[PDB]
Amino acid sequence: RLTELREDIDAILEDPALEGAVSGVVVVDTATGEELYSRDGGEQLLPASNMKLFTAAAALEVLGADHSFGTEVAAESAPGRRGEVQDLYLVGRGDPTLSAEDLDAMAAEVAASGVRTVRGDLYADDTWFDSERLVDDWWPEDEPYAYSAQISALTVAHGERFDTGVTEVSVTPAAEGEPADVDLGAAEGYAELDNRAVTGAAGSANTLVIDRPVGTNTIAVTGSLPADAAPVTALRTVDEPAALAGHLFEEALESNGVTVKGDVGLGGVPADWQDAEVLADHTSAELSEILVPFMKFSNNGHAEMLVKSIGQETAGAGTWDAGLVGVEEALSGLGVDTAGLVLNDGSGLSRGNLVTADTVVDLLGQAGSAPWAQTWSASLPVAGESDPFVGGTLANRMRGTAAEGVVEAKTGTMSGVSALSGYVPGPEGELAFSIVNNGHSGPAPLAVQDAIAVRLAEYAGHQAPE
Ligand SMILES: *[B-](O)(O)[C@@H](C)NS(C)(=O)=O
Ligand SMILES: [Mg+2]
Ligand SMILES: [Mg+2]
Repeated sequence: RLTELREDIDAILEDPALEGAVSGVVVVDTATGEELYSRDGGEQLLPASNMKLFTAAAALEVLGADHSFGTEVAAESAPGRRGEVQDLYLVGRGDPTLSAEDLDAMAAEVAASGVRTVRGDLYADDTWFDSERLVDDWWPEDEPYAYSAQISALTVAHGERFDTGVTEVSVTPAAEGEPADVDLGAAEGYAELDNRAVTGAAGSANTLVIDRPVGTNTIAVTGSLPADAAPVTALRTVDEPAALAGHLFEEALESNGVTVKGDVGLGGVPADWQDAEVLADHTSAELSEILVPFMKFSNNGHAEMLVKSIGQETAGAGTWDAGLVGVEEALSGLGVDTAGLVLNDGSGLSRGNLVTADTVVDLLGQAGSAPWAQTWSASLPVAGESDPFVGGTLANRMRGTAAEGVVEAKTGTMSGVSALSGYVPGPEGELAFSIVNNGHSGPAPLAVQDAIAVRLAEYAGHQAPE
């Protein structure tokens, strides 16, 4: 034993997929502190979504398991007799889990506090973070999509997954030759529609494109949708998230019995306002439980929002420059050697990132003994588990294997980058492992990742369900 593990993993790393790829592979037995397996442990590689490990362990350190985010709506005075306020300010403070149901409940409170007429304009105050929406090196072709959604203090989160800065577009088909019905979701009335899509014949080619062209707030829909096709739904981003949350809170007040007389725009509570009257407040879930949808489904928006939030705790600045340092700081303070690291964002979306595998293993050992260990461990995706909120990105992976409901790891994935790091808690020692793969030519070496992980599940003393 022990040497067998070497041959097994050595052989797994011979696949034709590893033509001209660099692969960092580090396995350590937490209990003994034994270096089970190490190959290119110090080599510097792009982590992709394994950067979320760092951002998450750091959000814990800096923000606390119990940290919650609050939204506030302000006017310059309380409503009196006539139930009239002037300008109304929707003031967000870094809430990643902010639904339209919450804006309703805040619009409910605005009415019940006595406002009936917002005589001035309704304003969106997301000044809590900087107005820098996208990291330096993200791609303009990524912009339209949930993972490249803009970063704001005031964002509307969709679904129970809390996908920020996006509206769900719906394209139901109609009759052959007729244009299809496009439904812009929450951003109805905020975003432009450029519907050029047509309903095609029955069982015909599906070539439907839902896009938002760069630097525009226009949802340009193209292509064709069959008459028989299952109605389509897809997440697209808006320009200026808070301006949408503005528009949506607009609708809420109109609904809750409040006439709004002026325009909706971006704006920060003016400095001349002395003693503001806060008409509605809200409170998110505690971070620890926000970690779940964030880590399970690999939420980018959450990652960056948390960073910039980290930049507010330590520096008073909703800024990447501010939070990234703070992140690096916390991990250092966690017992982590930051020699190998290079941080250009929270999510791992930036190609400006670098990690080594020894560094990830380093992180994992440290975080494991942290007073926040178990909610961190929990937030991580679990192998082969049908439940999305438990499976995460490992739901359809390693099913019916020694790694099923066992391996707690996190995945990292983008063009020519693939990664798996985490815990294999076995009877023969809680294993922590990292596998980082860069610059492969053909398919994703997900098979080589699972293979390693399943074998490690077996070494730990597990066996495949039958
Ligand atoms: B992560 O889940 O690898 C994330 C960065 N992936 S991506 C490229 O935004 O889809
Ligand atoms: Mg609307
Ligand atoms: Mg088992």
